[PDB]
Amino acid sequence: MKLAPYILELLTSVNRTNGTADLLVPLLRELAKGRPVSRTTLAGILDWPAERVAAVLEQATSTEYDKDGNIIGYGLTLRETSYVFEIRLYAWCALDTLIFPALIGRTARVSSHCAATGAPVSLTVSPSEIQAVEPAGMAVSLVLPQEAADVRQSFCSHVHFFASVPTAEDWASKHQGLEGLAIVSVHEAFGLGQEFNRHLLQTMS
Repeated sequence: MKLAPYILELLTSVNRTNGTADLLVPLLRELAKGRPVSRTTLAGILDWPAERVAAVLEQATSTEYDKDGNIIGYGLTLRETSYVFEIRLYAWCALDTLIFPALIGRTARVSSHCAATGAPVSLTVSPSEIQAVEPAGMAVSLVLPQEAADVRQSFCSHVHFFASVPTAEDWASKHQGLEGLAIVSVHEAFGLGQEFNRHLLQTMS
């Protein structure tokens, strides 16, 4: 798997803080209800002390909070982005939309616009496959996650959908200052997501 460096670095962003992996799925599953999630609700769901819940979250600097300090964004978010994820929620980046359905056990209708051209793109993402990929040649950009950097800025903001591989490569050609920038087909990107989830689940206690 020549996408192994991306999977390794993705999992690295999770495995480091002892609890992050075990907090992730429960949090996504809640956020998927479409409402803000309090630290005490989360703590109850995880059967953790609040101090532990707060520790893990403190490491996740990109976490989005509402006016009451309820969590509203952690990969999956209630606040509008370029990546629509209907089960109408939003995701931080293209790869998120490919990974989450398996983790939350739902099929999502995903839509966005090509980063290079603005053209509409959509697909349906289930826990096991992607279907109704429009356009058929849809592509995704990847960068290598940068350890300890803000994940939303260093990774998510560079991980897009494109109308086609050639269109994405043209775009990539003008952005070579990004670390480990790579263009893959959306089907390749989904497979990377599957590898990520398969490992993530093993590391969950």
